[PDB]
Amino acid sequence: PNFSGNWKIIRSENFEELLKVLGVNVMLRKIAVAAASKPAVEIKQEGDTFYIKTSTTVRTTEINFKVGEEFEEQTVDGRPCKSLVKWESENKMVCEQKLLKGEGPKTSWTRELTNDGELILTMTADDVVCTRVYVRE
Ligand SMILES: CC1(C)CCC(C)(C)c2nc(C#Cc3ccc(C(=O)O)cc3)cnc21
Repeated sequence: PNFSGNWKIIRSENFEELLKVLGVNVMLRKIAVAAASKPAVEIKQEGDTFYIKTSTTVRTTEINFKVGEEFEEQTVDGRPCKSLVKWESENKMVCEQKLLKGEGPKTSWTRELTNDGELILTMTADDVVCTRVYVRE
């Protein structure tokens, strides 16, 4: 089961609502929402080892992880966090995050590969769930 590829977005819901729960300044939220409408997502997968680059004109993130092993990244609001990804099923990985400092809403994410050429990202903050769907470019 192979997440590798260059992905572009087709659907998004609750991205703005997610940033709102995390308390992102309303002006920065409006910029992020604009940027997030047109991302380029590059995934390189070798077994359980992943590289994910999410590029927009405003902000680019790169994460490196191995399913089952602790790593560090940022929350979607830009706060350093400790992360752990596990397989929920053959096609779906789930990630729990803990802030390195401070408190804030409980955040997590999932990535799922469908049988019809889609990649589904969810990102959660307390009980706001953002769902983003991508297809290969
Ligand atoms: C205004 C500024 C610089 C700073 C505030 C935050 C919220 C950190 C920010 N976030 C984004 C984004 C995004 C994004 C795109 C795509 C995806 C995806 O996975 O498709 C996720 C997040 C942009 N700009 C900002």
